[PDB]
Amino acid sequence: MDEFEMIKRNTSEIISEEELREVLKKDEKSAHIGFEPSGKIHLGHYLQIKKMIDLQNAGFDIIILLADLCAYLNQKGELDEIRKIGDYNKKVFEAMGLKAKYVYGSEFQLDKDYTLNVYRLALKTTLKRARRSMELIAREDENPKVAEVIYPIMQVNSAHYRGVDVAVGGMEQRKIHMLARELLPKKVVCIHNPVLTGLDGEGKMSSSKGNFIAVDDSPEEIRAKIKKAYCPAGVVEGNPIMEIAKYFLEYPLTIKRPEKFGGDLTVNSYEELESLFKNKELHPMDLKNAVAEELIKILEPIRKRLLEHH
Amino acid sequence: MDEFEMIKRNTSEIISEEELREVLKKDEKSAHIGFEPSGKIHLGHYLQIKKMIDLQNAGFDIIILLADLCAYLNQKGELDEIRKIGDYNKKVFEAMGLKAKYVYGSEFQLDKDYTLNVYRLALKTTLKRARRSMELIAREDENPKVAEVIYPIMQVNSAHYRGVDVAVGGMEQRKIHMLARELLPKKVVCIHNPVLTGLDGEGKMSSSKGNFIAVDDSPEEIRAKIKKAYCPAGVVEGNPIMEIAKYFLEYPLTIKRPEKFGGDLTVNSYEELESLFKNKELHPMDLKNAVAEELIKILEPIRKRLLEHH
Ligand code: NA
Ligand code: NA
Repeated sequence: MDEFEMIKRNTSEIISEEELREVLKKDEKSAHIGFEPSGKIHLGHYLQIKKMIDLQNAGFDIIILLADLCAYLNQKGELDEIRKIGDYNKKVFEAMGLKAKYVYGSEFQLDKDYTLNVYRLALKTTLKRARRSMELIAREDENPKVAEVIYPIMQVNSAHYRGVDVAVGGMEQRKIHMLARELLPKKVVCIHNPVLTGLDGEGKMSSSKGNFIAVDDSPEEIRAKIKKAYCPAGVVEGNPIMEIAKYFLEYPLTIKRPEKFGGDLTVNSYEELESLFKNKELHPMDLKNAVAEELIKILEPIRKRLLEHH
Repeated sequence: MDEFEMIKRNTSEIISEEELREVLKKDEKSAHIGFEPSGKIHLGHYLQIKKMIDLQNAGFDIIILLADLCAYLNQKGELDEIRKIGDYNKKVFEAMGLKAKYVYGSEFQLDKDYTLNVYRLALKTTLKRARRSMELIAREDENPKVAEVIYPIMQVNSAHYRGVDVAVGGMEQRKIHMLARELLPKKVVCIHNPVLTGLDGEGKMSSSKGNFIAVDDSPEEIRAKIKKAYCPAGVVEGNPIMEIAKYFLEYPLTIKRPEKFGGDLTVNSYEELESLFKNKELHPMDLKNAVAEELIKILEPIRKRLLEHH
């Protein structure tokens, strides 16, 4: 498997593929991603950190941006409280076995040089484009603040200031990244990860929506979450359980079933799993049971590293 | 005449009068006003500098903000070009006989402390309120930039940062100042000057509209400007010539007329002038002639100080 294909695997898009080609040649190449500090670290975070680990294994230096100032602008509270949580997030990522450097946005986002460029970019950025870029990101507010249109230009300027080759983020970030590619002199290669569906299937997974599995959820908690989860027979799209199977499980996957229901099933790939499920040849209870047990195993080392802190 | 009434004279409003009362008590009191550097300095500028001179005579320390960064945000060009013009504006104000300290916005508007508060204020400032505050200020643009909503919070933060007691500006600034009074812990007393009508009477006077008399216009230029100016018999409102008489001329004013047209008229106050003109008892040609000659005299020392530079 290519380093390219290893990097491309399970991404929603690379902007652009030929551009990524060029970067892979280099000895020195860097990639960063920003995270607003979150009270719980969930599968969504995990998916992205897994992609950063991919990049690290292809020889990228990795920078995690602990986005205290962006979180501040996106109404997550006071900065000092925001930074404390960022520190906790850092520990979780390390328990994920990521080898990276961690930087707080505010370490550089208030330098005079950075600020001056925020204002330069603000002259090039229409209010309509700025608001369009925040539709999937901004905290819901009946009375949108000026902060909301400041956010995207912070994210763009940061890509510029730190001189990174590759920016990684969820699909919700794509309009900001297209703005960055258009407004900056050096085009940053953008890799976008899919946004996981929440457990009830009604929206995207989100640490503010209570529709996630956190990486340190107890095994009984994990089982109950999955048991309740949206998962219609034959329905793959918008199905969070199938998403967990696609994004986190390793194959071949043995699905344990009673003999009376067809006995143990061994699936060699996710594509084969998808066809079984679509054919209504694998029942949601059996899929749920396996995903839950295998996910528990996957997240075990992470929970244990966090638990040993006491 | 009160110091209060001397300060109040020819202002559109004081926010608020009782607040200004309190400030006048102090030994140390400061007032500032910001100017976007302008290629020509006109009667509009002059009116405001005259009001600053009023404040200076009531014992205020005066600060002129050479607003290079605001001008930068309001699409007036590159900063280095903006600052050069600011320097020229400074010289014109000194030739007006103003005794003040002059500061460039950018001397302090990129400090880390200032910037951080711009972001704090941006969290309190709705996009709708911010755009409403810029309706009379923003350079026309079919595609409004994020810079436009950054401007009002710069102006608000500057009032905060420099700790000024009194902010002065034209009426067009009033929504920004109300925002400042609501968002800041210390309420700044705001004094608003009327906005002069352009010479053709079709809009407000403005150095980008070519409807002004500049303080250093030649006497023949001044006469031709006035001769062409909008000035209907009996019509006071929106009449720039009457505005010049109200705001710049001293009384008693002798209006010279041929004997065949009623001979020389001596008016003791602007209110008396207004009633003469409304009654169609003073013809626009005679009013124009006098305003032009007296304005020429008024602006003479200013033109001469600038001319001696060569
Ligand atoms: Na090498
Ligand atoms: Na004293």
